[PDB]
Amino acid sequence: AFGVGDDESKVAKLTVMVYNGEQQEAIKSAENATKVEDIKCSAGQRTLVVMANTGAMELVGKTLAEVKALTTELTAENQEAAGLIMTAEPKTIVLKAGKNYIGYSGTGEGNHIENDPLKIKRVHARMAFTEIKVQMSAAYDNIYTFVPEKIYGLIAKKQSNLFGATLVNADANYLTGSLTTFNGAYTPANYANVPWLSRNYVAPAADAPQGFYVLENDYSANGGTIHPTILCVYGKLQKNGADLAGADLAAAQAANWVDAEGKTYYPVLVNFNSNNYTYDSNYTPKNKIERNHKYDIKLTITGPGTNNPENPITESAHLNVQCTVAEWVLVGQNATW
Amino acid sequence: AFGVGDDESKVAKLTVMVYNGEQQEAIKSAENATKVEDIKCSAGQRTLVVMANTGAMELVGKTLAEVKALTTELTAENQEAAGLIMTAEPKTIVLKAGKNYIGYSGTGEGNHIENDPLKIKRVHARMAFTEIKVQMSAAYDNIYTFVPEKIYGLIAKKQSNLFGATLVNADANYLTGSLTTFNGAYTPANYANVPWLSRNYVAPAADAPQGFYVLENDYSANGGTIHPTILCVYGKLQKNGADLAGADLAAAQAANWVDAEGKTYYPVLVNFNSNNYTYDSNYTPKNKIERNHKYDIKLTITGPGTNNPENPITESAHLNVQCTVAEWVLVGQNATW
Amino acid sequence: AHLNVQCTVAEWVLVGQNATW
Amino acid sequence: AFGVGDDESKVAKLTVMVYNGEQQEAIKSAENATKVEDIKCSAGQRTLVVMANTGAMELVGKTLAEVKALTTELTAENQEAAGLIMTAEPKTIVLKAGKNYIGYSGTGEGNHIENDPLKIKRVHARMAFTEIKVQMSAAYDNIYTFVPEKIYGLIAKKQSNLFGATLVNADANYLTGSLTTFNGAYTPANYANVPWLSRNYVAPAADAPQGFYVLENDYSANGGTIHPTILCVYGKLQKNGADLAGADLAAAQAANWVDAEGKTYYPVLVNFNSNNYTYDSNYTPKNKIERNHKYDIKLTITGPGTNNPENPITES
Repeated sequence: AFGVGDDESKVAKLTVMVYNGEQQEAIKSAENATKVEDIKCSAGQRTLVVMANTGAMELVGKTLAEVKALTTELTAENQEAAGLIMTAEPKTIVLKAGKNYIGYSGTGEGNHIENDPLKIKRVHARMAFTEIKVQMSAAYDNIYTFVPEKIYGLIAKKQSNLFGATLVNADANYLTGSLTTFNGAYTPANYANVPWLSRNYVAPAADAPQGFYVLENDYSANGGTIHPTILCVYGKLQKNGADLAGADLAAAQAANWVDAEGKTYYPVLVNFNSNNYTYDSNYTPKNKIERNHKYDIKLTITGPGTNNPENPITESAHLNVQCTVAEWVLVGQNATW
Repeated sequence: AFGVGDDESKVAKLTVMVYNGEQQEAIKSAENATKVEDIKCSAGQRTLVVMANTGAMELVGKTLAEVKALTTELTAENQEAAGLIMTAEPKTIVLKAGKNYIGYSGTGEGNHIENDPLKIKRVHARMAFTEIKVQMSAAYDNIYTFVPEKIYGLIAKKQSNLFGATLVNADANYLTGSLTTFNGAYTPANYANVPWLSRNYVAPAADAPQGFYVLENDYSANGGTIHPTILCVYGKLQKNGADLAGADLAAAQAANWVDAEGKTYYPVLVNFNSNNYTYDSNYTPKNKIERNHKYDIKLTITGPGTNNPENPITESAHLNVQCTVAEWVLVGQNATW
Repeated sequence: AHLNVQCTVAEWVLVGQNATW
Repeated sequence: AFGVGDDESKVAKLTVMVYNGEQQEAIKSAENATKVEDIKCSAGQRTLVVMANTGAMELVGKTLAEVKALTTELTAENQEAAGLIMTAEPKTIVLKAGKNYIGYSGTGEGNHIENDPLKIKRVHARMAFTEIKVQMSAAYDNIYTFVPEKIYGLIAKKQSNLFGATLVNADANYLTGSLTTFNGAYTPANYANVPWLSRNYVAPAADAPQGFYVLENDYSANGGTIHPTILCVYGKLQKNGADLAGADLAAAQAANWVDAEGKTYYPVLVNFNSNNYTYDSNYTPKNKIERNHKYDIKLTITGPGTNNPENPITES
């Protein structure tokens, strides 16, 4: 149940809280709907927060700053598209005496504060493949062939904030569906082999695309190390129809392609702005990942893969040649008999 | 004797007197019965007045002009239903010379003058609690708990008239059984502490209530300032079982909830026509307090109270929120490797 | 001329007030 | 088309490939031109190789250690200037991510690899006659008279390498444009006849020469036995105007001039440093056939010739 569009937008527990300034005054949560009916409170200047799909969390009696600094982390139950926490910003509305309501402009008595319906954005981020097609270059045609096995994502962050402009917090506790043993320049600090982020390869396309849900991350720096949330493919690499064994594992390992079993990796740094990547619809790429974005990618397989998929990517270029023919050398050997 | 049915309607002295125009003619008082025997007087056009349960107060010598402007002030002895001043209206009767009386038509000889027995209102007005049940809301359930100590009422007036159409005059000498230091909007000038209106908390039910006897006051003017008579409950407020201290005691007082010790107020001000109160038997609320009325009130405790009970009250308000979900921001990325 | 007056007493009116906070 | 300068130097196929150590990274070939314009690869440390006129030769997939040991042979196509392999040594360039070009430097954007256009050497060599004028000595004036018939060459080598410095390898499969009947001090063991190294004699001059393309072969040892490359003419030897027969031919066999048919040879050694030869433009001669050289020879007949052209020569 990864991605249908219906389950991506489905509230299950809407919760509205009204404060009078740093103190909990009114709170009443409704379930499996989107209309709230009886939030009784005082009048005057109040602050209005609204959350959805929060699950079983302590929310009674908590103050303003504690609900503004709540943290969630992704579970096993997020990859089946459930428990997607949503959020609007605080907006400090004002209230009249009799009966106030917001949105659905011009229905009954009382008074309307805001005419348009209130918007709530998500907090997750979907990344997925769409196309996986192979096209070997001139230097490997009908020699090396690829078959895919696993599709696991690599450097997914653990936890993030829930309210504000950006969503970052200094808790580097990233999660990984790989061995977490090899270590490139995209350095593993303190990982965890977690059996969620690992799916078997079944039919990637434009309908039901295989992928994962990750939280907000930032790697838009210029110097120092970064931790890009890459997404990779993994599987066996065959040589002219047969499996790689015997007298070619040692030949391949010096070129840094294939692991000791016969497998190889294929990483894609989603939203990274390198020379291998292009973008459609006039999108200048920013070097982070932000909430409410459908990062779907189409890659092309040219040549074999690589070991150590957290190594830095190699950028492409082009060449062209022009040469001249040399001159002869004369001697002129005159002989006599 | 705070009201049994007999200790509050029992005449201790029924003074009755006559007038032939601007000067007295006769007076004779009888005790512990509703009758008088041997008034003697002339015949012709007269004017009859009758007061009851006056007690120690001079009433001889004065004229018709001075008796229509007598003022009484409530004393400390009026809390055991002793000293309830009961009076009537002048009724300009004529008088035949032989023998005539007023009351009990169909008993003796002579001629009756008024057929029904003459009726007498009082001037006081009782206000009392009946049910102080507590039901915390959802936002403070199993967090705050309330226990009452004191019951005192605050802005009762001091003196009034005794005859005429209305009974309220122009005077400001108010009384209060509280700490009376703080100022608010409903705060008149020159009123000080009096230690009569203060009691313990003794199990208030539909039988044997707790309250006071207060006089008349008008606060029906729309603009400007007003001074209504309020009644309050004052008590401790324990946060999660133990005594209130710690980080909350400097946090609750910013919300204007609890005073500088750990105690909370609960005011309710009689006959106001606000959003906060309901009534019954289809009784419209006037904005005053009149004679011969009993005010039994029934509050519930929802949440904490506020300090400074002479502030204007905050009208309640309901709410309805409808929220919609924003859509994805679809980015596209094609990749080469 | 003489006089006898025999008065009665009048009961209150009940005004109930259901309040909330 | 033996020597025009147009057909002698014309790239009928270019082929450019580039490695990253022991594996193939990129490969592309243009045709009938000298420009491959769209090489796509990665960046980093690479090694560049470029070949010309390889023909139908398998170059995809093969590693660097196998490319650096390729061989070739001379063909019948090689004697009319068609199928001349042309290569250069690897030169380990380093690439940049933007755009890199080699040749026509200083004209476009990006950066330059190197300034000059790249040079490609041929692998073959040429040996050819240019002037076969005949002036007999005093002891044969108006007695013997020579006329030529054939032009073939003798001890060309079959195979070689394609990369290195001295691209001669240890093998022995030599070719010959004549008989295997005489066995002098020059004839090697494995030996063969190949009937394309032989034209028929026509009018050599300052232009329109006659000769053969050839590969490279080392015979510079002092002691032991060598195998030098010999070119020759081969023709009748008349006596006093008529054809030679009678009881003089059996008197001519004892001096080993003329064989049983009536003909004689004229062997000449290319680049030999003997007393009988001479040179010009102050050139010391080396005892090997090296790459990309043009050996024009003009000889003067003085006296008759000899049998056994694979015998050692007798200096003056």
